Order: sequence, then C-alpha cells, then structure tokens
Amino acid sequence: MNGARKWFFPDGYIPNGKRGYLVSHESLCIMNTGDETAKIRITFLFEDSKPVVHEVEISPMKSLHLRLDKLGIPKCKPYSIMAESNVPVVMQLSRLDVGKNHYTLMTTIGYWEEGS
Amino acid sequence: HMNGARKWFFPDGYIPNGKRGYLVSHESLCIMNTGDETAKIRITFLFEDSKPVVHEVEISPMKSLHLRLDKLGIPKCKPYSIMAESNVPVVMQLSRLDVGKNHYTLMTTIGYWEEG
Amino acid sequence: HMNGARKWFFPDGYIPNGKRGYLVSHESLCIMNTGDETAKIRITFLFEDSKPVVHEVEISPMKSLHLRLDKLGIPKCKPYSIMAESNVPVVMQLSRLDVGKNHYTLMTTIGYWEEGS
Amino acid sequence: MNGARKWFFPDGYIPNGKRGYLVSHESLCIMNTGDETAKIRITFLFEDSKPVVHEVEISPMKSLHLRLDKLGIPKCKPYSIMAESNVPVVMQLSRLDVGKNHYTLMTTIGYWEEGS
Ligand SMILES: [Cl-]
Ligand SMILES: [Cl-]
Ligand SMILES: [Mg+2]
Ligand SMILES: [Mg+2]
Ligand SMILES: [Mg+2]
Ligand SMILES: [Mg+2]
Repeated sequence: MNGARKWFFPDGYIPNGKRGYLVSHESLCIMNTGDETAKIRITFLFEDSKPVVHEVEISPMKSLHLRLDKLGIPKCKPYSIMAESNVPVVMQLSRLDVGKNHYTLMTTIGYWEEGS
Repeated sequence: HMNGARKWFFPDGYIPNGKRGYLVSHESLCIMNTGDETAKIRITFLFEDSKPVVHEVEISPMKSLHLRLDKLGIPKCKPYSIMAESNVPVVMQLSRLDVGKNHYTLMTTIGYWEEG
Repeated sequence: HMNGARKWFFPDGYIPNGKRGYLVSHESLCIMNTGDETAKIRITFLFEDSKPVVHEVEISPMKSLHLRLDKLGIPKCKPYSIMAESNVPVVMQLSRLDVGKNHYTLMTTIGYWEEGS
Repeated sequence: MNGARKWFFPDGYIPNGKRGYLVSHESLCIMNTGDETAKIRITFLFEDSKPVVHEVEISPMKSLHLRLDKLGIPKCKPYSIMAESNVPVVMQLSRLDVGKNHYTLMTTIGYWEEGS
C-alpha cells in the first residue's frame, strides 16, 4: 500500500518570530516509498477566506520537507491542510515557533484516508 | 465522498495558567470541514472528579476553525479530556501552548477518530 | 456503540529527572472513558534490558484520568514503552514534560490503538 | 498480534546543537509485545540522495529507543523513515533539538500498515 492518497492537518499556522537567520515556519513532510512519481494537490482552508491550492511533486523513494512559509500564505493566519495525491504517500506536519526568547517544536502524523 | 470522521477524542486536555506578556497559555482545538454542509459539533469535556460540560460550535463548508478552549469557562489547571461529535465528517487536531515569564512550549497531536 | 479501543501502545516512555519550582519532569498517561461501565486497565511497562512491570488503574464512566507515571516507582531516566489493556473501549494519549532550571518543553501523541478502530 | 509490520515517519532531521552532555538527536522508539524477536529493516529516504538501509533487532517483550544520530546519517539533512518488521511492533519518533540557548521536544506515533 505504501501510505494513503489523502492527508489532513487541522492546525496550520505560520508564526512570525525569528532568531538570527532561523525563522518560524511549518514543514509539511512527505515521503514516497512507491515506484511512481507523486503529484500532490495541497488545499489550504482558512477561517474566513476561500481555499488556496498548491501543487508539488515527489519522486519515487524520496523525501520532501515542504516549507509552508514560502508559499505566499499569510503569516499568523490560522489554516488547515488537505493534501490529495495520485499515489500513496505518508505525511507529517511540524511547526517551529521561534523568537528572541523562545524556541519550540511540535509535530504530528496526519489523519489519512483513501487506500490506507 | 466526504473526508474525515464524525467523532474525535483527545485524552490530554489542560489549560495552563501561565502568562507571557499579552500571550496566555491555552489549547486550540483545530477543526476542518472539507464538506458542503455546515458541521454542527457537540464538544464534551470530561473531568477526573467532576461531571461533564458540553459546548457547541459550528464550522462552515470548506473552512478551518481554531477553537480557543481557554475562552469557554473551563477551569484553568484542571485536567480534562475531549470527545467531539459532528453531524458530518470533519478532522481535528489539539495543540497546547504553555507559556510563562520563563518558558514557552508547544505540543500537538491529531486525535483518535471514529465513524468516518 | 462504544467509543475507543481496548488496547493502546506508546513506544517512547521516559521520566526525566529535572525540576523547576513546584514542577518536576514527568509523563502523563491520559485516559478517557466515554462509556457506561468502569474501565479496568492493566498497564505494562517494557524496558530495554529489564523485565516488564505491570500496574493497574480504574476509570469510572464519563471520566478523565491523567495518570502521573513518575509516581509509580519506575526508575527515572530509564527508557521504556507502554502497552495498556482495558476491559472496555477507552482512548489514550501520552505527554511528557521535560523541565529543569534552564529548560521547559512538552511533547505529546495520541497512541497506537488496537481492537476498537 | 499487537502492532503492525510497517511504520512510516516523514519528518526526520538530526539537529547539530549540543549542551554539555545533551546532544540533539532523534530517537526511533520501538516496542515488541510479541513472543518472537523482531528483525527490522529501517529505510532512510532523502530529498536528493538514494536510500540507506539499516537493520536492528528487538527481543520479545522489550523496548528499544534507537538513537538515529549514531547511524552515520548526515546531520542537518532532511529525511524520512520507513521501517519494516517481520513481526508486529509499534513505533514512535521523537526529536530533541537542543543548543546553548534552546531545548525542545516533539513526538508522534507513526503511520502504520499491515497491522492487526
Ligand atoms: Cl509534539
Ligand atoms: Cl502526535
Ligand atoms: Mg519546547
Ligand atoms: Mg514540543
Ligand atoms: Mg522550549
Ligand atoms: Mg505530537
């Protein structure tokens, strides 16, 4: 099976703090253990705005740590993620919240469905 | 057709009382609804030696909702657990921000799900 | 229809030894019972080079229980894993607070479940 | 049998910071509640490099907190993990990111498949 075709992450938020050259961010980590390249449609849902959809690809037997703070998503704006792939993959979302006086990480494997 | 589950569970609930400037410790129950109908969600809070308390919230179609649990009248520094039941499938994640004059940390997890 | 699963697993267990003020480093095995019957839970601790240690707890209907694992006689700073078995479906989450004079951090995860997906 | 034969962790990364005896690392925690020793093949996937595979064993009714920073994996290089066992097991991945001025933990149970 090598994963699932749909992944969901309800708690999305790009903090705006930084420390030196290290900036707060979220990384949507995706892995493809299959033999086919994965085309993934990433839908971002907001609290009072319409959805925004991005697209990425990940080659066979490769990892991809996608920096969500580089997609034009407004910083400090709550959102949720729905990712749909044409082939099974596995995803995990991690957040780094840093500032002059703080530095913390949090992570979770996502909720999955479709060819689990 | 639809994505998610109707029931979500989060055993580790706790609202810290620490404050850091204008920032206050809290927990955010993040919910996403990828469906076409508004989700009506009943959130039940279970305690260790007190009876349950139930709240209600709604999330519009294709929207995200980061619910601040520290704004519901739940006693601070009181362990609890959460059972959330929706009329339509949704996805949930619970995150906690514990902050104080000398600390700042985050933790999160996708919840356990049922019926979806 | 009951909610939860009868078996829960948490591979990363560890009780840190630091403290700060009123707080001490610890792990909290949080369990919830949304059913109509009391849950009798057998908690097994597995170690890397030692034999298992088993504890027992009970949780009444529609109640929460945040079990402090640092108060069970488990050696501090000794890696372990947890297998929990309940007579009725429940839901569990494990969280760790690692604190000291110069650090304070939390981590958590819903556990892996079996028999009641 | 308790557990699953395949486990996946998309967000792998070994930080390079240290603080005294403390060294940043990731611990792949595995538990075997079965009666037979588990032979586990751990595959590491990278963003622009080929996979690297390691092997470990875990005795019956034992825990194993595997230090991933002791396997020759380049530090500060994103990767993902796929672990395959001949018998059912359960896995969790935790990261300690520590330095002169920070100390933080994050963790998640992994995505699983081929499990009872
Ligand atoms: Cl975490
Ligand atoms: Cl998690
Ligand atoms: Mg922290
Ligand atoms: Mg954390
Ligand atoms: Mg910290
Ligand atoms: Mg987590």
